[PDB]
Amino acid sequence: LYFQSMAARRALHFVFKVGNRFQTARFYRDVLGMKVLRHEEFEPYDGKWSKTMVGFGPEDDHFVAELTYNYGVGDYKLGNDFMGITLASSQAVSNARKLEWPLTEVAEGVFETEAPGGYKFYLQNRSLPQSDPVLKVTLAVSDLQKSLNYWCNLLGMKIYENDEEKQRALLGYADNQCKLELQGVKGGVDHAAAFGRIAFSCPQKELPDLEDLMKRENQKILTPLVSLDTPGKATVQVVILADPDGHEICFVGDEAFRELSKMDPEGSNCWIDS
Repeated sequence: LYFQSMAARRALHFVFKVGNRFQTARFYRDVLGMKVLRHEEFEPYDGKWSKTMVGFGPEDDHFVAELTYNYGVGDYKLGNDFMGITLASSQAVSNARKLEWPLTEVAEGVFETEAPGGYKFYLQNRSLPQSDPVLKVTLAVSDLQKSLNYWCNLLGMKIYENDEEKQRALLGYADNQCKLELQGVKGGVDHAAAFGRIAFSCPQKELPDLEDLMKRENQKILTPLVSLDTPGKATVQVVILADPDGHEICFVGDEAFRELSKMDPEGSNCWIDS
């Protein structure tokens, strides 16, 4: 009935598959200027793995990167599904130049770089005091109208920009949150092996409403309501969806997620090269 219309929605993070942890530490810490917020070790990949949340500040008020490492997996073929994270940091641009991390000005004051694995980061050469540098995540879509119907009419995001000519829309749950940019492409959306997942929270009571809505609307549920455990921390509940182009989406219950996502004060000891 009302899942599409509730106010309490928050963009959390994007999940990246990491093959090369040492170069990844160099990129996120020394180029971007991000820090480790929390790091956890867990005992289509079956073995040991680790999750490192990295960003510009606590997950309560920042959009962060979830870095996933599967022990024994050194490479993930990157498709054309993820088109970049855009952040405002002249310092990151300065860091790249000082470290000779390759970068290219691709639009006025916007410098394109790649994280290890090939994931695009667009660094706007400016500083925004008080606020999260992370501005948007861009994903490729095959049919923008279909994607808008799903992200706006079902998931309830609002439209900030809609450029019909360029087949590009900018969506968000609030003015102060990271935005999701949908960019129409020709040739199909290929997720290959490095595909990620974008996560949002909502009150836990609404998770079954989300599932009901997606069933009613004949949309894909990858994982029905399930509880996930993290050693020594709070158990959370998630529903995992796929959007019309197969992009993975996690909705997590916000109250438990806030307990889980407390920022660790000793995070920096957790970089692999520390």
